[PDB]
Amino acid sequence: MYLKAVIFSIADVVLPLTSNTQPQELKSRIDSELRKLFAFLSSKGIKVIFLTNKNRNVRTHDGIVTLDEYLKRKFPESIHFCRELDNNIPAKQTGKAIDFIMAALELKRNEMIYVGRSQEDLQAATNGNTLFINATWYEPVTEYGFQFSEPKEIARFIDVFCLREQLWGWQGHFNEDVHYYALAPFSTYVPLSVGSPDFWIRYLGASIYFSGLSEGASFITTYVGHNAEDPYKLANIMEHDLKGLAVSFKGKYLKDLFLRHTTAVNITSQINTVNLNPAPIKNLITGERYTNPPKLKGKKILVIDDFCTEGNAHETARMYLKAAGANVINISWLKTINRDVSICEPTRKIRPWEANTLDVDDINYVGTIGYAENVTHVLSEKIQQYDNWDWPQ
Ligand SMILES: [Cl-]
Repeated sequence: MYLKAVIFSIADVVLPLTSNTQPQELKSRIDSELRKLFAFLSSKGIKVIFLTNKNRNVRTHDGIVTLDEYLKRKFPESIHFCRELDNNIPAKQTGKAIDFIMAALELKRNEMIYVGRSQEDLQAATNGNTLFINATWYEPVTEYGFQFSEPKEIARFIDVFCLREQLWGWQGHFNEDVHYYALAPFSTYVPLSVGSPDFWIRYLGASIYFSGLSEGASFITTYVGHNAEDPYKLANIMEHDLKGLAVSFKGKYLKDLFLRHTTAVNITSQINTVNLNPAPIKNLITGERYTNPPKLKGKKILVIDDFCTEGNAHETARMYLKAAGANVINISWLKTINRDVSICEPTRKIRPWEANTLDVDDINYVGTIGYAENVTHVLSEKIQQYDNWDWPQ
């Protein structure tokens, strides 16, 4: 119900462009795997679209053909929007080609995703605010993650994360500025070991995008561990993939927006040990840091953490980001079952870019986002299905 069409670009996706010397076995393999992918999408009622600029000629064993008759011969269950053949199609890098497809097929923006590799296609999808699916089977990418190394991975992403009705296992709201989402419920019997980076970034990407949560998001960030001596264990493992998801949302990932200045249950323990970094890394390739604090006023920011139990961590993140004027979304991989989230607001003013020390009495507990009333009416099974996924019959 969420995904209704997949747009495919050509360059280094359907046909290798950058390098004419791809292994000859590879191109035939990719052609075979792409037929499986398109038949899979057809099997689910999902439309296959090719979006191209030129009806270029394609060297074949039999001779040269046009791109149109190449695609219709090799992948007949398809819709070819070729700008050279139809002046009504706008230039793709402006993102307006997305709006065209939306109207032509009567589809919403986030009922579509965009498979591509070239920077031109990355622009076309992100300028169109459509989720980018970076295909890297012909041309590798080393700068960031959230990649799809072969067509099968796109089918795995769709089947596992994009077809179910329930994108969030738990979600709740309070006032107008408190918004909590969690992918799956969690329960344990003790006081990456669950899943894998690619599993969690793909889970996040799908649920965030198809629920509509990514609309207007400017920033993605993670929280900090309790240990001042090692506060970025999660961010460090997830950095590569979060960089890629931010590129795909056309947002910016701030790895070190939160500082744990002291090692850290009353929520004061979190508030009194963290603050916003006035100079986080602006250029994750260089390590170049902001010259002035990031402008968070009026900006939507997605705060990602692994576990949400009673909300002490997320509420501290929200408190600091709210004090700096941001609009905050609190997202979690896992929500502990039968534990309520206590929502808090500070009585005294917060200095968000430096350390604060609040009393117990400086906390106003204003409400609760209970568990049983916010569950969407299994993680074990989802990881197994993803880890063991293969083409169906
Ligand atoms: Cl093209």
